Amino acid sequence: MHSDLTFCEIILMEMESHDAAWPFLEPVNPRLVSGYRRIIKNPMDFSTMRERLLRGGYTSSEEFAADALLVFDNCQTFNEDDSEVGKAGHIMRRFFESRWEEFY
Ligand SMILES: NC(=O)c1cc(OC2CCNCC2)ccn1
Repeated sequence: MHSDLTFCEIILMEMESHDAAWPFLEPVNPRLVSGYRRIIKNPMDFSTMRERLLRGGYTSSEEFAADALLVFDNCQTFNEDDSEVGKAGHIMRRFFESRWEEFY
C-alpha cells in the first residue's frame, strides 16, 4: 500500500549509502566500458531507480525489487565473480536480498 513504497525508500536509501554501492550509483557510461552496450540489454542503476521512485514510477514493491535484481543480474552478466565490481555486486545483492526479506 502506502507502506509498499516507504519500504522501497528505506532500502534504496540504505543501498545508496552502502560502502559497496559505487559501481551502481549512476548509469554505466558505455563510452568508458567496452562491450557493455553489446552485453547488457537493459541497464539499471540506483540513480535511475531513485528517479522513478521520486516520480511515483513504481506501482508496488514488486516492480521495485525487479529493478534492484536487474542491477545485480546485469552485474553478474558483465563482471567476473572475482572482479572488483563483481565482489561489490555480490555484497550489494546479498544486502538487498536480506533487507528485502526482513519486511516480507
Ligand atoms: N556496475 C557495472 O557493471 C560496472 C562495470 C564496469 O566495467 C568496467 C569495470 C572495470 N574494468 C573496466 C570495465 C565498471 C563499473 N561498473
